[PDB]
Amino acid sequence: VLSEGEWQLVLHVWAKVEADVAGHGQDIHIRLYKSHPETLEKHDRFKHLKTEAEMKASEDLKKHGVTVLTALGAILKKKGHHEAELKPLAQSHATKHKIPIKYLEFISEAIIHVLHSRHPGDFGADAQGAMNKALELFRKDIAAKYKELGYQG
Ligand code: HEM
Repeated sequence: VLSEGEWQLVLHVWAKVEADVAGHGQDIHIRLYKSHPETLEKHDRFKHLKTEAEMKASEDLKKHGVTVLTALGAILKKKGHHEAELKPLAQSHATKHKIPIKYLEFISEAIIHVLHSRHPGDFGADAQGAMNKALELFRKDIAAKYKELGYQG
């Protein structure tokens, strides 16, 4: 659905994410929890992290962010051909964690915010539009997998 040029813009900025996955992941989660506080309630082990410095120093949160972004990067590198990578994520997020698609919108907003904050010269309007399209495709396809598992979130 994305053009090849759009995928190239997505993967160009993703290579910059991969220079510091941990740091990008922490900034994305800090942004997510600040912008949309309801999302932190899904994480029991992160609730005692009350300040930004605590969140940055938390190995548990840091490792979680790398897990999250690694999964997302592997999906993005498939350029839409991602059923195999996407199914297990849908399974856990639909049936165990119970993450509504709206929360996937919230973290998508945080990803775009952090990428622009860190890489404005590599993340202008066309690259933002390409990343938005890629994350829209991800959210569309994961919502279809949610429903196949019986989850309407
Ligand atoms: C880009 C979107 C996301 C990706 C790629 C992603 C990926 C992952 C991965 C790979 C795991 C570990 C294996 C698993 O349990 O599935 C995970 C765990 C988890 N995710 Fe997500 N996730 C995303 C968004 C979210 C959002 C928005 C929330 C909640 C607001 C969330 C909540 C959780 C929870 C609660 C766990 C279990 C963490 C633990 O106990 O250590 N995820 N996620």
